[PDB]
Amino acid sequence: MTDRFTRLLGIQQPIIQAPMLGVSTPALAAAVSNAGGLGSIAITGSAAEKGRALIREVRGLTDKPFNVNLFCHRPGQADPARERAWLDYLKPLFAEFGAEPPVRLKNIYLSFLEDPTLLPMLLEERPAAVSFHFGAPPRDQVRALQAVGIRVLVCATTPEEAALVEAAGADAVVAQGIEAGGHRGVFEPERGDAAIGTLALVRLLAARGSLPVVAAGGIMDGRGIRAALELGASAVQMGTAFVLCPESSANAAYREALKGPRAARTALTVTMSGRSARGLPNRMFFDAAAPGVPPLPDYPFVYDATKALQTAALARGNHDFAAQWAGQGAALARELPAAELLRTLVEELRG
Amino acid sequence: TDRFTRLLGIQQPIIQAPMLGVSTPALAAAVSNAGGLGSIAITGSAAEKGRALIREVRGLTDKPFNVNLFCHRPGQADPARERAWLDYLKPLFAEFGAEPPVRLKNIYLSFLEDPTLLPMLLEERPAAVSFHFGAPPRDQVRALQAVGIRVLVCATTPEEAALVEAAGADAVVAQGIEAGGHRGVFEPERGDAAIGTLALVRLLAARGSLPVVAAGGIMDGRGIRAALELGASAVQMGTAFVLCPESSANAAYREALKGPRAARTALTVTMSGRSARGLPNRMFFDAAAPGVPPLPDYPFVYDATKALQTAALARGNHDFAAQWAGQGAALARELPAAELLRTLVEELRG
Ligand SMILES: Cc1cc2nc3c(=O)[nH]c(=O)nc-3n(C[C@H](O)[C@H](O)[C@H](O)COP(=O)(O)O)c2cc1C
Ligand SMILES: Cc1cc2nc3c(=O)[nH]c(=O)nc-3n(C[C@H](O)[C@H](O)[C@H](O)COP(=O)(O)O)c2cc1C
Repeated sequence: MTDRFTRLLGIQQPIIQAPMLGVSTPALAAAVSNAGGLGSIAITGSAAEKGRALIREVRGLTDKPFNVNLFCHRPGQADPARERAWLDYLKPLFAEFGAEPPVRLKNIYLSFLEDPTLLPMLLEERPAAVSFHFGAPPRDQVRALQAVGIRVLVCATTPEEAALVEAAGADAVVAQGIEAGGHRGVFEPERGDAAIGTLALVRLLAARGSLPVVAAGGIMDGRGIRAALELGASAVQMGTAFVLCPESSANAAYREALKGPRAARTALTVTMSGRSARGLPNRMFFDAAAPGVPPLPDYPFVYDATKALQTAALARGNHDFAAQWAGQGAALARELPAAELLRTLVEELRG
Repeated sequence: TDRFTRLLGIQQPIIQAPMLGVSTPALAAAVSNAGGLGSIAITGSAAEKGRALIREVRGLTDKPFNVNLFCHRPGQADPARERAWLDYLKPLFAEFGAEPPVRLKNIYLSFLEDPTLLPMLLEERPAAVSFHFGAPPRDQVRALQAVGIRVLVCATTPEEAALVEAAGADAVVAQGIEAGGHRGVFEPERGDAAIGTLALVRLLAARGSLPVVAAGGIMDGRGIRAALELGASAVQMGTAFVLCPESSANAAYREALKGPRAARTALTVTMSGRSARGLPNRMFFDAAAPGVPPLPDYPFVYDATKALQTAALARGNHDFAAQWAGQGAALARELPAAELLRTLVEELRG
């Protein structure tokens, strides 16, 4: 086994439990870090002070390194006319549940690039690792984090995005293949999505690049981890494998969805949030290019609209609109305390 | 594992993929003589011409080889749809001073619609017969197995791997999204799950009955080792053999795959009517874009494209060529096929 990543992070095992906004928790992160991996939390969507309190919660439960994740998308551009047309299109769905769409949509997830309170807070709290999704911060901000001993990780979905992660000065690249659950890390989705599978992406980044590569997407057991290291990865990041952990904040309907037959087929959708994301298809996965569908508002305003519909639906016992993200290996998902899943993966990695 | 090797009577768990228009009897023999499983594709040829190709392979090797056929839902003619398609293409043909064919032909008969292929295979008896786009009716997998032939079927999903199993094929070729050339989806009007090799191979090895041949993105022995770790019994590699001098890739295609265009592949349905992965060019356009008419069936669309390729090529223009390649294309190497095979085996052990 290579120590290129474990050395870097000061951990025992080359396994990262994916940050998963709405699913990871301080209990989940601490569990994995205490078992010898790198546990993770996502803090986007919170005030800096509330992210601070979440970082301190994890520190309260583990003395080991953990990872704090922030979204670094292009800041969403409000478009009130486009947003009104979208809301009008969604009216019949709200009406099914005796609800009306919201009157206005909000930028619910501020990017690291538009919230200047986040960097100073992280320079104070100094978690072991800070990770970025959807883009890379400027090199001088990455270096400010490293000057205080924080390791910086950034997700890339292509070699061209991996070149940008290198130019930002990150410590490692998270190579997110098509198999991955949740939002695709594509930097500029208006330019398309190469939709490179994990087996090819990890090989290309390890064969033709020199930052340490963390493989992310479809990995559910030790055979998958061993395959990723054979491709040249220095570590793995696994999200869907940790969703059934009892430490996770997945709800009962999501656990049921993932343990059941729907796990056999995932799909990508832009209509849930405004950005391409993979999960178990439902009534929120519709064809945005069908006749009569108006133009999609920007991320994350579309997600604000969806969350109000999810609220209205859940207020009538209906879970057909929920965000139940999941990777293409979802049918191999197991339910176990995170620290024992972690140890099971290690035994399988070495078995 | 030697699940697969013993079964096929070969030394090495490496299949050089059948690639219509790229694989040749010389390529297949080189790989078979070096210890893997060489392959040829015979769809699109009369049964007698297929027989002549099998005999060409046997002229160069007496080791096991694989003979591939397309098992797609047979194409359905729709004259008005075809006429509007050819109309839309008209200005392209015009740029090279030609115009479209008047009608379009079912240039590639599925195994399902050409009753002469099965009799022809029962006599010639290659070691393996493989099918793409679908699983043949079960009695026939039986009929080939009856006479000593191993039957392989490509699938792109666990659901399609079921349909292969019930068919009692001997092995399933698990084709990930990384794969070059035409996607093996059975029923594309029904959608495309577009599953990556890493997930598909693990799913089929953990949940299915058959030896799994991993296909898509594998370019070196590390990729081979990875596939075996995921539970595959062997690999099938197409893009890695395209640069072999034994292939029938033309010079333009070789230069395209060696150059910077290998950094990015894409899927198109506008080249043939079915989703296929290669180096994008002027045949890779958005079929849903304003002004583009409904697409005709596979393989009729390919018939129109071949016509336009013939016309561009007469003017020395290669921008409409079919230059298929997988997502590992940037790792392509140019070696004699047997030397590639030896290098892969070395890497698989190192
Ligand atoms: C439920 C879920 C939520 C996700 N949310 C985020 C997140 O908040 N931030 C992030 O960096 N990645 C997120 N991801 C993606 C993961 O970081 C990682 O790319 C992905 O889980 C890997 O694929 P796998 O799920 O097949 O393991 C999400 C993934 C899932 C499954
Ligand atoms: C140039 C080329 C032509 C292809 N044509 C066919 C074909 O005729 N028959 C078939 O079963 N598969 C065909 N394929 C698909 C391969 O069998 C296989 O799934 C693919 O090569 C695997 O990915 P790789 O190219 O990344 O190795 C072809 C692929 C390539 C690259």
